[PDB]
Amino acid sequence: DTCSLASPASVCRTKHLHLRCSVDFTRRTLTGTAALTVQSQEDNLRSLVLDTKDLTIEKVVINGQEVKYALGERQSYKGSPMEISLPIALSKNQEIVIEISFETSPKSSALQWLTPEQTSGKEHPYLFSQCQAIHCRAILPCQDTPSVKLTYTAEVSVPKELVALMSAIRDGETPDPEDPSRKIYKFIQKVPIPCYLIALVVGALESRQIGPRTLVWSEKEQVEKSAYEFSETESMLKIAEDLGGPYVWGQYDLLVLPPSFPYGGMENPCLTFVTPTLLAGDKSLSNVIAHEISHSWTGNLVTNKTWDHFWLNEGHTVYLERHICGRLFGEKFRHFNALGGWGELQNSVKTFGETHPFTKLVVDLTDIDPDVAYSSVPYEKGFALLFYLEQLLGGPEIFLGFLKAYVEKFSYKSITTDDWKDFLYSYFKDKVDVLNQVDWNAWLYSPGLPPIKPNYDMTLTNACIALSQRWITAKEDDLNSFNATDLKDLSSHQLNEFLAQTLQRAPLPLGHIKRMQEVYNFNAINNSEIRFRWLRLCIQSKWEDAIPLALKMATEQGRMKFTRPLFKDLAAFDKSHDQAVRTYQEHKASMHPVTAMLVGKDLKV
Ligand SMILES: O[C@@H](c1ccncc1)c1ccc(OCCN2CCCC2)cc1
Ligand SMILES: [Yb+3]
Ligand SMILES: [Zn+2]
Repeated sequence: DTCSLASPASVCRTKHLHLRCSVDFTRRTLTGTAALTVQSQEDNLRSLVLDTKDLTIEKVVINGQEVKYALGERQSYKGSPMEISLPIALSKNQEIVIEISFETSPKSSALQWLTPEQTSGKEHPYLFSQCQAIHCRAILPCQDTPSVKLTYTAEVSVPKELVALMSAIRDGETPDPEDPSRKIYKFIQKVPIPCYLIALVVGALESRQIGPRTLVWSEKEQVEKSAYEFSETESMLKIAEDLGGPYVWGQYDLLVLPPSFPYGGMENPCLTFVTPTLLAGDKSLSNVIAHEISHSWTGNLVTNKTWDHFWLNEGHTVYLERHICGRLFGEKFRHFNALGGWGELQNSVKTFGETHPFTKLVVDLTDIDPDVAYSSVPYEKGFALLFYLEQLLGGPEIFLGFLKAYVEKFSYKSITTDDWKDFLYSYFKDKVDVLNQVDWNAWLYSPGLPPIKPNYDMTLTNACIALSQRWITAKEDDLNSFNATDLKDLSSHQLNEFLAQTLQRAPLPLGHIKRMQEVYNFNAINNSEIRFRWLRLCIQSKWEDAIPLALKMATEQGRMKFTRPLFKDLAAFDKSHDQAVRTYQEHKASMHPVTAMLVGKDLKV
């Protein structure tokens, strides 16, 4: 694992973590002990190395004594390696507990600390983590590689008026014996997980039950809205369980974060984190819930061995997500979404450039920060491979037979693309002549669009294309012919696909865009997906009225899918360039650390 400085799994394995920590909002630090139960995989083992990043190590204790350790030079985004000298050589399979006293930095890339004013309630601060891909090392010392899976337990001391939650089953709460102004919250995760799945939130959280195994959590002011938006959650889990086999994690809770959470969702086990930008009022963005739910099998049970194999997580998850959505809403909607994602894949390839290395399915992340490499490619190129294979190998019933057999086979494991491919050939041994027609080298290792486009039903897409082609080919004397009734029979999804289609040909003339606002009033739409693509189209077609609206969206929430391109677009428009740069600088300190970093790079600031 070229993203990790720890001793590899072939040397030693973390089996368990017991975390005892206290969250200090005054110093913005988390402080305490990580006791790692580590098993040797080698004879005569006398040292091992752990990932850290911006941690302050106080001491390391094994068998009740302090032992020697050293921190190496920082290696950029990877952090500094921590070599621990064991007091007695270990034989193969011997296990020991190593206790590390540490403290985090305020600038931990895994954490965002928010003041009272950056929250809903305006009285309490809030903390949330995000470990994927390699940020767990910025919280505690660990072997920070998805190739190692451990169970864990934790005890978290917090201001007594706040709530701690983790990616684990809640195991109780009591006053802190060391400090009566504090509560300790307790947690257990009995299913082995890669460390990137470790998660913590502390804040003034409330919950409402929305299904037999699902509570939503958020601040008070978001709970009622959230409960309604995600009400299809149980029914999606049932479908996910029919497709993937038993849900093994006990609880499936949802946390809805403050608006700076950088992602649509993060499949932390027992507690999926989501963006508030999902709250569209009508459940239209629930594909993201189905995506997070699918990860309970693809990602969380079968895990990528290293980040070069991320597509394994994402493509199988999009593949299952799209199935859940097609069960709920029909096979033509499955194809509709499948086809739009091919649209998103053309976008990403066009941006990076068709020969760019980040456009490969399997990437080499050796000296690359995974946060810089992250995009739609592993999701959409991964999904396009599986949809192609589905159509090659006999259809969805046949291919879902394989996905379920693949999950069973590799549950509680971390695997490579070769692992996936050997199993695909084993499973379809009677269809190997067909599998040998796939150009594996191109599909897996080459840049750009896949060598083959799957067959997609167009039924629901057609109206979207038709309307978009009318706008694009319209001349000034055609603009009168447009009318609100054009949108009459389009769902929010089709309206969003109309804008995505139109956006692919942007800029349009400014008079067209103005007319579009005149007849359709897209400014009134608060659906974050739609509003996003509409502001993009407006800025790219050089409408100045749209600058304040685009600046406002870019900074009122922080989902990088929306914030990054809105800032990029505003920077590339000469009228808003200076203001874009200025607005970033003014917001930078209060932004998510990873978000700040990428937007900063994006703007060349
Ligand atoms: O493995 C990297 C990659 C591989 C292949 N192509 C591109 C990138 C990668 C980069 C960033 C990640 O960060 C994860 C942040 N997320 C949390 C929820 C959604 C994504 C996770 C993985
Ligand atoms: Yb004309
Ligand atoms: Zn995902």
